[PDB]
Parts: sequence; C-alpha cells; structure tokens
Amino acid sequence: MGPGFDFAQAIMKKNTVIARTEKGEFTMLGVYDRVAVIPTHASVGEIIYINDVETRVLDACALRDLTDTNLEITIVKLDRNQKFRDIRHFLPRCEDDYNDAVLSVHTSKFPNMYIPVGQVTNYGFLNLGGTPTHRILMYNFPTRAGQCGGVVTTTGKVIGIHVGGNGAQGFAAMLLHSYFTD
Ligand SMILES: COC(=O)[C@@H]1CC[C@H](C)N1C(C)=O
Repeated sequence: MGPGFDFAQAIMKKNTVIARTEKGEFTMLGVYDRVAVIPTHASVGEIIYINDVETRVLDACALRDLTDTNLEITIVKLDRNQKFRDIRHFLPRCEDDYNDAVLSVHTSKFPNMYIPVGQVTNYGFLNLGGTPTHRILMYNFPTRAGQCGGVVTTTGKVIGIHVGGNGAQGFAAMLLHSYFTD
C-alpha cells in the first residue's frame, strides 16, 4: 500500500522460502549464498524441507551472546542448488529502536501476509517460553501461531525475525550485520 510494504514485498519475493521441520512450517529468511535464518525453537536437524523439497543441512548454529544467553536465531547453511540475493547491506550494525515496521509471513497457512506493526522497542531481556533471551524487539500487535520466522522490516532495513508473542505484544530476535560476516 506504501513504501514500507514495497520494501517488505521485495524481501519476501526474492529472499524467503517455506521451511518445514518436525516442529512445523516457518517463514525462513535467506541472507546470502545458501545461508538462511530460522527461530531456534524450529529445532533444525540434519534434514529440512525447503518449499516441500528434502534438503540436507550442511551447518546449523544456534546463536548465543557472549554471556551464553539464548538469542533464538539459528543460522542454517542449506545444500541447495541456488544462492539467495545477498541482502547483508540491509542489516543493522547496532541494537536500536525503529518506527513504522512491517511483519511479513509466507507459509501454507498464511500466504502473502503483511502486518503494519508500528513502533518497535529495543526490549532486551525476555523470558521466552521459559528460556532467558536477549536482543528482543517488541511491537504492540497481537501476533498468533503461524507467524514465527516472519520478517520484520522498515524502509531500507531487515531488522529481525518473529519468535513469539503474549497475546497483546509480538517479539522478534534482532538480526545484526556481524552475525553474517564470512
Ligand atoms: C529489498 O528492497 C529492494 O530491493 C530495494 C532496496 C531499496 C528500495 C526500498 N528497494 C525496493 C523497494 O526495490
């Protein structure tokens, strides 16, 4: 409907796949080469389905900060025959607050879904399903089951992936440029 949705759509059309694990179907953001991200609660194994195709996982790393606190981001390298468009230049370098964000989801349950979530707070610490978690972003939208792995963007930045909610607020794990230096 406007330039926020324009940037979100451009990321969804080229940089997402549908990932299926034993824990469900997730929006999965491709970042560069064969490297993608997914919420750590997806429990990625040796094999994952990518757009309903059996795919070997070459590497998977559940990120934690230097205090050994969960960040809820798993970086996956996929044995896929095709690279993602490199979007690392759209990742923030530092923890920050944002205005006017969009959460975008693409699964069998929610195809081509875009939600204007508004203001995003650097929330920091969250007890996420009983797990102490750092670098959480918060937005005042009642997100539901099905949206995990959804991409959070502003105009010109990819800032996080949706990892949970409490019925009134939604929560995303930050994406930082320093996670994807090669
Ligand atoms: C992921 O967005 C893109 O590919 C570029 C980045 C700059 C501009 C917003 N844009 C659009 C809407 O085509």
